[PDB]
Amino acid sequence: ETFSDLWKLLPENNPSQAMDDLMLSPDDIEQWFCPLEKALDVMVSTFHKYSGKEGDKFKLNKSELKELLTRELPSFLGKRTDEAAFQKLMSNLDSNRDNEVDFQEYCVFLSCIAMMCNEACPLEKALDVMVSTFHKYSGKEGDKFKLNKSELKELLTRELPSFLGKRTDEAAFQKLMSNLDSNRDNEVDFQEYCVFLSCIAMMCNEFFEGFTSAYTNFDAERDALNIETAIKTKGVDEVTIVNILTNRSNEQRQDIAFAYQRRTKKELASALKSALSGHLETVILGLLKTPAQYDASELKASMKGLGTDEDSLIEIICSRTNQELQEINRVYKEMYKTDLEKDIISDTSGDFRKLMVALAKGRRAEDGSVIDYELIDQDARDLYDAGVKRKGTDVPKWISIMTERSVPHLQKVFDRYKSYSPYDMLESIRKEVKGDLENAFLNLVQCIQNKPLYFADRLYDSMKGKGTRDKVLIRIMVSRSEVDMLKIRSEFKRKYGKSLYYYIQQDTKGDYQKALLYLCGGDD
Ligand SMILES: [Ca+2]
Ligand SMILES: [Ca+2]
Ligand SMILES: [Ca+2]
Ligand SMILES: [Ca+2]
Ligand SMILES: [Ca+2]
Ligand SMILES: [Ca+2]
Ligand SMILES: [Ca+2]
Ligand SMILES: [Ca+2]
Ligand SMILES: [Ca+2]
Ligand SMILES: [Ca+2]
Repeated sequence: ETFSDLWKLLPENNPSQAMDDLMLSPDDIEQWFCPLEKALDVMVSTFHKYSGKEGDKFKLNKSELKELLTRELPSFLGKRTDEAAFQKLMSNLDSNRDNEVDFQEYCVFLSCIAMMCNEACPLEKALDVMVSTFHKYSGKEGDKFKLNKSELKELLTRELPSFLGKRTDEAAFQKLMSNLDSNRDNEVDFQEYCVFLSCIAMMCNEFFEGFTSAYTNFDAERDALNIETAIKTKGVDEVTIVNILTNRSNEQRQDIAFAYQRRTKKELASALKSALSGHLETVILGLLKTPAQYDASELKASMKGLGTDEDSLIEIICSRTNQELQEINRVYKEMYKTDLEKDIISDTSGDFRKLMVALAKGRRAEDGSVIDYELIDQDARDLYDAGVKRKGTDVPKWISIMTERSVPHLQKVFDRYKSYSPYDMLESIRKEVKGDLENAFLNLVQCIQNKPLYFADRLYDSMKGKGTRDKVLIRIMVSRSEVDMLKIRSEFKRKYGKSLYYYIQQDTKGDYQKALLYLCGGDD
């Protein structure tokens, strides 16, 4: 019973030392292809098991860290989860202030937990193993539970043997003993033990991180070969195609497509299109397309035809950011030899055309450091004066203020608008506009206020009725699996009482269900 003393007990966190003190040949560890070594491997792999789910593959976001704490660290229970004290713990783990926990502060956190208890399940087991290994030698010769130089040498020899080079002249061993002797007591305290384990883990990470990031046994040629045999089997092994494809990053899928094409001179996309059936074909082909390529193809689909798919166009042009939109524009010009803006102008008209065009330019101001309070208030009052206060609506003013301002500024703008208008921004949109413009504005504002909640809503909408709107469900499951899918699951389960996993289960069956569930990631 102690989560209440977990966001606080974490001191001033203060690799050079790792590879400098007792350097191990970079060629030695690169030509490099035991309970404590198993524990270190578990500690290092658990981090990447979550850091690579979304965004930066090497740092944890709040969602990823919450998932990790919940899955791998149920040892502490208390009042289940929280949101203020957990935010405090996330901010105390963030020594860099990048709003993300990287591997170094993750190691700081693990060291702090280990010092605490020094008085799934894998990682808890690794912590118990660290404590047990340290105190088996500490409580031997010399001070009780204080590593004496002799017992330190024994523990370093027959507990972590892999990291010791082939030759360990007594001079280098004593040099390492001295380097470890930070507190200058001639022995080793449990804190020095934890800092040494942190240095080893960070070395292992630098090996993993950067190059040879296939340390997760990722071989693109192996996957290409397995899926080629899965195509070339009786009735097609769709299970293996899914199990593999839908469990690699978009980049890993690019590498696998390249490997397949080099091995068979047939593009993986074409092979799986000619060898796949229906919605599973749609999921897989969307998963093969790179993000920008997928989005550009979806925009084209929504526009290419007699009419227009307002809903999908709206979703994509209102949920994509400036960088995403620039990449999408250029990929569009490549793929279809025409500008996305040109097709947007040719397929829509009026204020809806204006709003779509404006948003698609990806020229929204970037999130600034200063809060422009006077501008927040001026913009809220301008929105009120142009919409609810008057007869009619000044659509150009709304367009300007909602496409050009940043997102946090606009969130403040909306909370201020709530101070002048009795109807909030969504309600005011419903009251002042109609049709495609109204739907676009509702989407834009939902994206500006809470994008994971927005996608959780679109998913509930796709799955609540008779059957499914597989197009939308699939596009959200594909496009948000490596971005904010964890927060999407969080909001979905907050609002609708059941996990997105559960609604996927209930609405789709078969291998298509399994592909969607994999892209989901798990329950809740
Ligand atoms: Ca991440
Ligand atoms: Ca950080
Ligand atoms: Ca001792
Ligand atoms: Ca010392
Ligand atoms: Ca089959
Ligand atoms: Ca087909
Ligand atoms: Ca059209
Ligand atoms: Ca239409
Ligand atoms: Ca009006
Ligand atoms: Ca349904």
